[PDB]
Amino acid sequence: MFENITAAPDLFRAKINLGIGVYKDETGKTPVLTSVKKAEQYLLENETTKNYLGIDGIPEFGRCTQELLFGKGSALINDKRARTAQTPGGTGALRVAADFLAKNTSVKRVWVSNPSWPNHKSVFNSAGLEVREYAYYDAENHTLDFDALINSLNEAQAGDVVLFHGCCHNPTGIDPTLEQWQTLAQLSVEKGWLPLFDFAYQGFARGLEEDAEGLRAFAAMHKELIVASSYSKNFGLYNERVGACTLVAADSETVDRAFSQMKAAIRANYSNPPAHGASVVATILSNDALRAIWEQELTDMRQRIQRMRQLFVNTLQEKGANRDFSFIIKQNGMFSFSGLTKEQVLRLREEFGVYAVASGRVNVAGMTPDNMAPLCEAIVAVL
Amino acid sequence: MFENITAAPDLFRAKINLGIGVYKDETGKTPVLTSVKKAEQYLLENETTKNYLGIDGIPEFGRCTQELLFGKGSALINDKRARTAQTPGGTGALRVAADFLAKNTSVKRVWVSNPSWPNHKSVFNSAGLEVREYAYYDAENHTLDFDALINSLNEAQAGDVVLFHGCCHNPTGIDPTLEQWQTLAQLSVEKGWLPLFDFAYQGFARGLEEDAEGLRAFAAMHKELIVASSYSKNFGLYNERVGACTLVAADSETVDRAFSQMKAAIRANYSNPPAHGASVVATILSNDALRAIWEQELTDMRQRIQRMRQLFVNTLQEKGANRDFSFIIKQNGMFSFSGLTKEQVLRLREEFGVYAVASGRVNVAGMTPDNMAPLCEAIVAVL
Ligand SMILES: Cc1ncc(COP(=O)(O)O)c(CNc2csc(C(=O)O)c2)c1O
Ligand SMILES: Cc1ncc(COP(=O)(O)O)c(CNc2csc(C(=O)O)c2)c1O
Repeated sequence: MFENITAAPDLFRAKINLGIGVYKDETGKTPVLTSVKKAEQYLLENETTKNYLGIDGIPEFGRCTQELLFGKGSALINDKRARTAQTPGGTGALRVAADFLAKNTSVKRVWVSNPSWPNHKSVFNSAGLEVREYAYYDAENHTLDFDALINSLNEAQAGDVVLFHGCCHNPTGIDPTLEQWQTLAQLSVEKGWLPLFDFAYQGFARGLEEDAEGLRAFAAMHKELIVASSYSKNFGLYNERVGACTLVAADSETVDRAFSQMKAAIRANYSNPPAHGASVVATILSNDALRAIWEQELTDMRQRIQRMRQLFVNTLQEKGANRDFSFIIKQNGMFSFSGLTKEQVLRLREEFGVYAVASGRVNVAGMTPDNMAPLCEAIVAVL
Repeated sequence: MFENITAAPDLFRAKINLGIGVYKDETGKTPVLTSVKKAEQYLLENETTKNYLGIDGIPEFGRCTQELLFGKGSALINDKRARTAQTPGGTGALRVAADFLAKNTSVKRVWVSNPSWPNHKSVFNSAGLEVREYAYYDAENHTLDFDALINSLNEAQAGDVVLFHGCCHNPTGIDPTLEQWQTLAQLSVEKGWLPLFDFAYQGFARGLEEDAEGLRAFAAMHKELIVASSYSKNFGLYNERVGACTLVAADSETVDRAFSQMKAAIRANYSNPPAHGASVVATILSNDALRAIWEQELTDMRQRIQRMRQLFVNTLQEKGANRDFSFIIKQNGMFSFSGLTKEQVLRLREEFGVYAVASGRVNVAGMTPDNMAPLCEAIVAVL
C-alpha cells in the first residue's frame, strides 16, 4: 500500500536565527510566562479530574475569547450571535473552519493574501477548498498596495471566503489602517464575501483592543463571519495548542444551528480539545490578578519587539547601510520583510551564519541588543 | 451563507449512569491518577519553555508507545519499520490515519465491526472514505460470531482497510482469542487488507503485554499496518488528548517516506500536537518509579472492573434474574452489552433512573458495591 508514496516536499543547529517562529526575550529564550506558571500551579493544586471537555471546550475560555475579540458589551455577544469552539491552536481553528465550510456550505474557494503564512494553502486544500491569492505588498514603498488588493479581490465571487489577518500580518507586518479596514468591510458586504479572520497575534501590534479594531469594523457590518484565533504567541503557549474557532451568524437560532455542524466537524477530527493550555488561558483571563500580570507580560513582549525594530533601523544606519529601512519601525508584530532577495538571504546564511526565510522575512524578536551589531554588519555586507 | 444549514443529528443531570464513557472508582469519581499528578508536578518545576513540538510530537513518547505496542526488542523496532506521531487522542490518531490514507493511497473503504464505537464512521467519512460493516456479535451465545465475521469480510477487496479493536472491543467487550487473532492475521495477508488497529484500552482486558498479543500476531505477518492508540482511559488523561498514530511499512526507507506524508496531513490539520498530556505519559513511561506507580494504578482499574463484572452477575442472580449473565465475567474492559432491548433500556431510564445506551451497552465501571443492589433490582424489574 505504501511502497509508491511520494515524499512530502537543522542547518542552523549544525550565528543568529531570524527564521525562528516564536518570541524570544532579550536573553534569546522563549520562557514560560509567569502568569502561565502561576495558572499551571493553581491547576495542579485544584484539578480533580481529567474528564473530557465538551466538544467546544471550556465555557469560560469561549466567553473570555469572545470578549477579547468583540469587546465586552458587544452587540454580537449581547444578541448571542457568536459561538466559540476551543481548538488545538489557531491551525486547528482554521482547519475546523475549513471542514465546517466544505461540508455545510457552498464555499469552494478561499482568498488569501500574497504573501501569507504558507500553511494557509495546506489547511484549506486539505478540506477540499481551492485557494486564490490577492495582491497585498507594495515592495517599493514597503507598504500595503491597497489598490492592487481591491483590484485582485474584484475577481472573488459572492459566496467566496476572504481571509484577513486581524493584525500583525504574517509575513509582512503591514496591516490595514482602521479606515482601510472600514473600506474593506463595506466592500465585503457589497460583494457577498464571507470574512475569515485569522487572529494569531492579538496584542502584538498596538494593544489588545486596538489590534481588534479591524475585526470589530467587520463585525459591525456583517451578519456572518468566522474568526480563527490563537493564544500560542500572546500567552507563549505554543505547544499546548490553544486557539479558538468563533462562528458568527445573523441571530442566535442560526448560529446555534450552524455551530451544531461545527461541533460535528470537530467530533470527527479530534473529538474534543486539549484542556491544559485553554484552562491556563481561562484561569488567567477570568482572574483580575493573573490577567493583570499576563497583560503586562504581553505589553513587555510588544514593547521589546518595538525596541528591536527601532534598534535594527538605527544600527543598520550606523553600520553604513545607506538605505531607508524606516518602514521597519512602522510595521507590526514579530515579522517584517527585510527587502533582501532570496540570494542575499542565502548569502547571509552561508557567508555570515545569519538565518532568515527565502522571502527575506525576519523575526525581529530573534534580535537582541547583543546580537544586533553583528547581524547588521552581515546585512550591510550583502547589500 | 449559514441561513440554510441543517442541524447536526443531560436527562441524567435533570439514579445511576451506566452510559458514562470514562472509568469511575469505587466512590464514583474519575480522579487524576497519582502518577499523573506527580508527573505534572515535575513538569511544572522543570519546564522552561512551551516552544512547539515537532509535527510528530515528543520523541520519547513515540519510543515508549512503540515499546508498548510491539514489545521491547521487537523486530519492527529494531528494523526501524515503525514511525509514530503523537496525536490529540485516539480520535485524532484515527483521523490522521484516515487523512493520510485518503490523500496518499488508493484506499476508498474501511471495514468496521457491527457494532463499533459510533464515531468510527464519522471519522472515516470525514476523510472521504466509505465505511462498510462486518458481522461480529453472536447475540445468543453473547460471543464472537467468528464464522459470520469471516464470511462478511470475504466481501472486502484487496487494498481495503479493515479496522480491528486491539482489546476491550467497544461496545461488546468481546475480543478474538489469540488463535482467532492468528487466523485473522493469516487471512488479512492472503486477502490484501491493510489492518488498522484501534487500541484505546491497552491494559484493561488482562494486562499490557497480553492485550497487545493480537496486534503483535498481525505485526509478525504484515509488512504494513497502522495503529491508532489512546492514553485517555489507561492514564485517565481523557481531556489532555493523548494518543498516537503509528505507521508500519516494509522497511525504514518506505516508512520514512510514507510518514513524511502523514506529517504533512498533521501539519494541515492542527500543525503539531498538545504537549502537556503526552509529556505526562513520556515522563511516566520513561521513569522506573513513576511507571511502577502507574502500572499498579492501571492494574487497580482493571481489577476493579473485573470485581464489578463478578458482583454484577452474582447480584443479578441474588435479585432473582433467573437468566444466565455469566458471559459478563468473560468479557473485557469497561463495556458489555447487557442483553436488554432498546425498550427495556428506555424503561430502565424512565421508571428507574438507570441510564444505559439504547444498544443495552453498560459501563461496568459505573457500578459500585453501593449502587449494585438497586441497579440489579431495576434490571430484574424490566426483564
Ligand atoms: C497568520 C497565522 N495563522 C495561523 C497560525 C497558527 O498558529 P498556532 O496554530 O501555532 O496557534 C500562525 C502562527 N503559527 C506559526 C508558528 S511559526 C509561524 C511563522 O510564520 O514562522 C507561524 C500565524 O502566524
Ligand atoms: C474504540 C475506540 N476508539 C477511539 C476512541 C477515542 O479515544 P480518545 O480520542 O478519547 O482518546 C475510544 C474512546 N473514546 C470514547 C470516549 S467515550 C466512549 C464510549 O464508547 O463511551 C469512547 C474508543 O473506545
